[PDB]
Amino acid sequence: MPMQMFMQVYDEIQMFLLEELELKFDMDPNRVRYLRKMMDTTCLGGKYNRGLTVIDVAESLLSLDDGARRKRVLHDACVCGWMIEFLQAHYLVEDDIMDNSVTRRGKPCWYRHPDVTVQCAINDGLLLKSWTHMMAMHFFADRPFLQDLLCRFNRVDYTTAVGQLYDVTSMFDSNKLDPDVSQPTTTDFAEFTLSNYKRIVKYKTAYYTYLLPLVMGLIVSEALPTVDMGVTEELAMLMGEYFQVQDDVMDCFTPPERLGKVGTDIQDAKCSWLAVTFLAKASSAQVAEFKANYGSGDSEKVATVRRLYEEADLQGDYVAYEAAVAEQVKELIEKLRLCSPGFAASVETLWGKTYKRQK
Amino acid sequence: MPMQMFMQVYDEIQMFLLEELELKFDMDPNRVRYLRKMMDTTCLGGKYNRGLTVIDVAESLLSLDGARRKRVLHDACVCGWMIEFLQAHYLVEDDIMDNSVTRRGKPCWYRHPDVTVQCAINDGLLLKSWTHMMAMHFFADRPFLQDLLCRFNRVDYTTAVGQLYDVTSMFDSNKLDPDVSQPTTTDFAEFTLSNYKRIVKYKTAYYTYLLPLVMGLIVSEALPTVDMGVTEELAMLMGEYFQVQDDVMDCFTPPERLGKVGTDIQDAKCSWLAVTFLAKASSAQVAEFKANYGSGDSEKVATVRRLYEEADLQGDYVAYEAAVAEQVKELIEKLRLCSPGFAASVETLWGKTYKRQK
Ligand SMILES: Cc1cccnc1NC(P(=O)(O)O)P(=O)(O)O
Ligand SMILES: Cc1cccnc1NC(P(=O)(O)O)P(=O)(O)O
Ligand SMILES: [Mg+2]
Ligand SMILES: [Mg+2]
Ligand SMILES: [Mg+2]
Ligand SMILES: [Mg+2]
Ligand SMILES: [Mg+2]
Ligand SMILES: [Mg+2]
Repeated sequence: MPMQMFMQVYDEIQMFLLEELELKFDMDPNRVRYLRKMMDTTCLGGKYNRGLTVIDVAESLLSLDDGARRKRVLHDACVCGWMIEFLQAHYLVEDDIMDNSVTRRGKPCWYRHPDVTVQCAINDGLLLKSWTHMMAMHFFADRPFLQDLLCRFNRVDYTTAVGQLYDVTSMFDSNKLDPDVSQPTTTDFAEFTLSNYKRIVKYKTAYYTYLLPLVMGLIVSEALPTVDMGVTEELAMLMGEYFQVQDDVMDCFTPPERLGKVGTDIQDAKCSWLAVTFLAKASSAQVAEFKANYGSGDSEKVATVRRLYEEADLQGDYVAYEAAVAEQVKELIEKLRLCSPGFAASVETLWGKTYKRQK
Repeated sequence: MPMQMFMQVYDEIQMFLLEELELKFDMDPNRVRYLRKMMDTTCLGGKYNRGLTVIDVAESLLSLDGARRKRVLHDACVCGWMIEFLQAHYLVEDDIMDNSVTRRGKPCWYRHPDVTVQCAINDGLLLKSWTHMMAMHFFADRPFLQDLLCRFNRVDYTTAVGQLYDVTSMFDSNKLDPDVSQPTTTDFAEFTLSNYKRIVKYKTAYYTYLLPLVMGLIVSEALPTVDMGVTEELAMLMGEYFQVQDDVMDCFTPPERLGKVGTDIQDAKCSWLAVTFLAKASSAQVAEFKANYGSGDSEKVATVRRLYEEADLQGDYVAYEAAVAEQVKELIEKLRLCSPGFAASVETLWGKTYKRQK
């Protein structure tokens, strides 16, 4: 039922967008066709956890009529959800190019589609981000919360890009970070710290994936200040670290057929939670071997790293992390429940879609 | 001296942005230092035609204390930097997309020795995000904020649509199908003046010409005072002409006054020369062109160039420039009538544009 409406508003947004191109940007049928397929492939097919969370938070918070408010709040909530989903899609397009990924949810990455050029794809991602602004101005022009909704959505958008910078520079010794001088992979790996990993992940995932759907849902239902923000943020940061940690773990141990891609972070020499947790507990013998084998397509060198990760019980460390998170999450949600029982419950519902996710 | 304050506010903008990163986004001196270089390299060293035009429009309009002047002109330099940062964002992405080698005589951002393409794509995105950040900082209490950012974004969006037109313009559009490959078009039935006009209008004209005038107007609190249909006609014609000039220079300006060796031939770009050549050419000429366009072999590239040379494209260009100058003159008068002050600032903008050497 949340799914049924979400999906109608998708059609609504697409129609306004594609038509506005036809009417005011002199676009031809062919490019409109190009763009409708780009939009569908890039924005549809996922679980819509971010987008659906807005609707769910908005519904929860209604309690504070023909049902005319209800109809308007829930429709705004779907628009907002699509804003966050189109933001994800923009990033996905750019991130797959940047991470030189091959597939995503069983389909070739967008820039790997037979008829999509690498150059057109960069600009396709840019289109996605702009559509967020376009749809928002179309639906919300006469909303009092406009300026505040967009101010936060743009801060979150920026935080995610800062996060991407962290991620994409966490393999070179930062003291040697310099545009005007060539530089290779950190052969010492001394920056692969839990501390630095938590920073990468807070900024690249947690803000847009966990804080923004909560905050947007609150805004459209006009309940932003009914909620302890500090505790809400603690939650989002914590749920968002765990999610990313899950992404990292699944990237190594989850079979392609369930992951939607032949996972590569090892290959990519990525600063993952597995890398860093391994490096901190690991012996000198283990560490040298790992250094000898991380960041290489060779099937046996990446399977060495996998044996090492197993040897060192990273799977059990994960069970231990997940358990700490769950209790930290339980305690925070109850502090929320005191004054925000409707909201705590929608966060619960978000935690449910996250904790031990199959994805 | 408009340049002097323009650079002062750049520092202010910079200082707020980098300090917000260390204070609120847990950044370290190394990445901050990387981001200061990136911001400098990509945002400075140009002519600042877009940015300075905002200031000039706002100066031309503060008659219709003597310290509202101070505030309106400070607003106007922020706006100018929003538009230059917007440019810079697109140059970062465009040079990767267009696979270019230098810009203004340095290696393009993504060719810098220790910048990856991977990181440069995201650098581009940082640029765009900064336009929003700087604006919320200086303008949050300013009542024109919603209108300013609304149009700014519309122009951003039009620039990106134009880039789509540019980048899909060497393939037959009937066959645009994400799921099937298709090589460069062998018939160029769509290198037309028509299609050229559309690329250029959206990708250049709006952010380069309209947006600087529009933002100057908004911080002057004088937008409804001008004939927008006319202002728009002007920006579109002025913008088309500029890009025509960009295309011609790409082929005929010697790398060193240009600041790069040109890419439009080898990319098989729908340039103004390509479409103006194709429209007047014999069939022999068309076949020779067809055997040589979208190629890096340097004597095919000087064949193509000699085809253009020997089809008199400079007389065609001189006649276009004259017909553009003439229509510019007319439109500036229709606008001078009710908006005397604004016309002048549009005329100064045209003066920075008409037969530009730099
Ligand atoms: C697409 C994206 C946005 C923000 C954070 N991560 C993202 N991608 C993930 P992917 O979905 O695993 O590519 P990664 O960070 O592992 O490349
Ligand atoms: C960067 C850019 C933005 C808008 C229009 N043109 C741009 N670049 C130009 P360049 O500056 O000539 O690369 P082109 O259109 O020829 O690639
Ligand atoms: Mg990534
Ligand atoms: Mg990726
Ligand atoms: Mg991953
Ligand atoms: Mg280009
Ligand atoms: Mg270029
Ligand atoms: Mg050019």
